[PDB]
Amino acid sequence: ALTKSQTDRLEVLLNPKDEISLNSGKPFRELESELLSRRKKDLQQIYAEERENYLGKLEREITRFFVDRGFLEIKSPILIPLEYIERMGIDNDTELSKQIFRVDKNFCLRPMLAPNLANYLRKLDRALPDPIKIFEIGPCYRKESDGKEHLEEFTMLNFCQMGSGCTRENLESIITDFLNHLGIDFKIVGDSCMVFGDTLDVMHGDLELSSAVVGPIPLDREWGIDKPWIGAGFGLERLLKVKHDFKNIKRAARSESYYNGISTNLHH
Amino acid sequence: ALTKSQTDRLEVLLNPKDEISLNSGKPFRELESELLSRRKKDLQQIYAEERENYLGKLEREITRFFVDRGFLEIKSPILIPLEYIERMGIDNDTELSKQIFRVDKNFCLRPMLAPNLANYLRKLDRALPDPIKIFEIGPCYRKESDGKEHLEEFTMLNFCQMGSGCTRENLESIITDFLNHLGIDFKIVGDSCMVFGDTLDVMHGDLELSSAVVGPIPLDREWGIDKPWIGAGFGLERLLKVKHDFKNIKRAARSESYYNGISTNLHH
Ligand SMILES: Nc1ncnc2c1ncn2[C@@H]1O[C@H](COP(=O)(O)OP(=O)(O)NP(=O)(O)O)[C@@H](O)[C@H]1O
Ligand SMILES: Nc1ncnc2c1ncn2[C@@H]1O[C@H](COP(=O)(O)OP(=O)(O)NP(=O)(O)O)[C@@H](O)[C@H]1O
Ligand SMILES: [Mg+2]
Ligand SMILES: [Mg+2]
Ligand SMILES: [Mg+2]
Ligand SMILES: [Mg+2]
Repeated sequence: ALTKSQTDRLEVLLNPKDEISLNSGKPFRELESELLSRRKKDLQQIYAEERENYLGKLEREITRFFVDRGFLEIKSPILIPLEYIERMGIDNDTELSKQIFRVDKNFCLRPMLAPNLANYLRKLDRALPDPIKIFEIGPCYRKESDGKEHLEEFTMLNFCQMGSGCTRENLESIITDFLNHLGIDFKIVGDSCMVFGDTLDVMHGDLELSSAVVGPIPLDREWGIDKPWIGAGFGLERLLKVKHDFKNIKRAARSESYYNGISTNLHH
Repeated sequence: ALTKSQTDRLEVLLNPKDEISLNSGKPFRELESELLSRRKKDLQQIYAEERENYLGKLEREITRFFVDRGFLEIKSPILIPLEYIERMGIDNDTELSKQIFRVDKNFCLRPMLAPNLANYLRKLDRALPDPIKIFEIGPCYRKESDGKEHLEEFTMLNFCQMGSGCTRENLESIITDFLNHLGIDFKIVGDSCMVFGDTLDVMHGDLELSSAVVGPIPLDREWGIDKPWIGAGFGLERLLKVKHDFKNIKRAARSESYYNGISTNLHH
C-alpha cells in the first residue's frame, strides 16, 4: 500500500514504454530504484543516439512538410498588441479574454497565431502569386485550469492558404496528408467557435488536435482580407501526446521536469 | 531633396543586395516604385525556391551543428520564475533588473538561458556520462533602448559542457569551429560581467556576437553545480545581421515589418 505521494512519485517515473499491469509486492524504494535506472538508461540512449528533443524534432519535421509543399515559413512576434486580440473580436468583457497573459499595459503573449498570419496574408498579397500559402510554428500562451490536455505555454502550428483552392475539400485533404505523414489517425467533426464561426475539429478520440476554418468570414474585414482562405491550428504537444502515448501533456512540453517524456528528477 | 519621412521610406525598402552609391535625380515616387518592384521580386524568388525563414533556417543549422557534435538539444520554458533571476545574483535593486519583462507577480520572460541550463546540468548529472554537453536555442526578452544592434524580443543560443574538457582552449575551439561553420570571422577579447565574472567576448568588429565563460564560478553553488563547465551565449539575430550585412537588426528579427530582411510593407 502506497501513499498518494509515493504513487505520484512512481507515476512520474513511469513511461509509456514501461509495463503497467500489476501491483508489485516490492517496497516503494525498490520500485523507485528500478524506474530510476530505466529512466537513466533512456536518457543515456537519447544522448548516445539522436540527441534531439522530441518537440524540436516535430517542429522541424512539420516545417519541412509545409515548406516542401509550397508554404512560406513565417516567424512573427510572440509578444503582440492587446489590440490584435480585441480586433479578433475578443474584448475584455469576454470570458475568453481571461486566458490572456498580459505584458505591460498594451501587450500580451500571443494566445494564437491568427492575427499575425492575417497581417502576413494581407501584406504578402502585394507580392506573391496565387495561391498564397504560409505557415508558422511557435510558442503561444493561455491561462488554463490545470489539466492533462492543456498547457499554459504551448506550441502552435497554423497553416493557411489564400486565393484559389480554398475549399473544404482541399482543407481536409491538406489535413489528411499532414496527419498521414505524422502517422496519426483522426476524424473530422463539425463544430464552431465565436471567433471564427463554424469549424472543422480534427479529433483523435476525444482529444482535439486542431480546429480548421473555411473562409471567408466577416472578421476578415477587420484585417484587410477580402479573398477566400482556409486554415488550421494544431497543438504540437497534443500531436506529441498522441504519437508517444503520453497520458499527461506535461510530458510533451517545454519543461525542466520532463525531457522527451522522461522525468528529469532522478534523485532518490 | 527628400524629407526625412521620404528618406526613411526608401531606407526601409533598400536591401543589402541593392546598389547604394549615388543620389538619384528621379522623383521620390519613381525611386519608391523601383524598390517596391525589387522587393516583390525578392519575395517571389524566396517563395519559388526555398520558402525558409532565415531565422528559422539558422536555428536549424545551429541545431544540427550541436547535435552532430554530441550536445543534447534542450527545450525549456520561456516563462520562468523571477526567483531564477534573483538567484543569478540579479536582485531588484540592480540596474540589470530593469531589463526584465515581468509577467504576473512571480514570473518573467527569460532574459537569458543560463538558469534553465544550470538546472538541466544538475539534473542530467544523475544520468549522463562525462562530459555532459547540452544546448538550447530560443526566445529571450530584454527591455532595451531603441538601437540598431538590440531587440526586445531576440533569440539566444547557449551551449555548455560540464565535466572533463572544460578549458579555455576547448571553449575557444568550439566557438571557432562553430563560427567557421557559419562562415563568420571573429576575434576574442577578454572582458567581464557581474553575473559570471571574467568573460571571453566574441566580436565581429565592434559587434558582440557572444559572451563565453570558463567555470567553475562561485555562483554555481546557488545552482547545485560543483563541476567544471564552459559555455557561451550567442544572439541569432546578430549572427544573421553579420551574415547578411543587415544594418539594422530589426531586419533579422521576428517581425511583421520585415521578412528575411525584406520590407513587408509594399504599398505605395
Ligand atoms: N492550452 C493549450 N495547451 C495545448 N494545446 C492547446 C491549448 N489550447 C489550444 N491548443 C491547441 O491549439 C489548437 C487550436 O487552438 P484552439 O482552436 O483555440 O483550441 P481550443 O478550442 O481552445 N481547444 P480546447 O482548449 O482543447 O477546447 C487546439 O486544437 C489544440 O491542439
Ligand atoms: N537585446 C538584445 N538583442 C539581441 N541580441 C542580444 C540582446 N542582448 C543580448 N543579445 C545577444 O546575446 C548574447 C549574450 O547575451 P549577454 O552576454 O547578456 O549580452 P550583453 O552583454 O548584454 N551584450 P550587449 O547588450 O551587446 O552589450 C550577446 O552577445 C548578443 O549576441
Ligand atoms: Mg481552450
Ligand atoms: Mg478549437
Ligand atoms: Mg545588453
Ligand atoms: Mg555579453
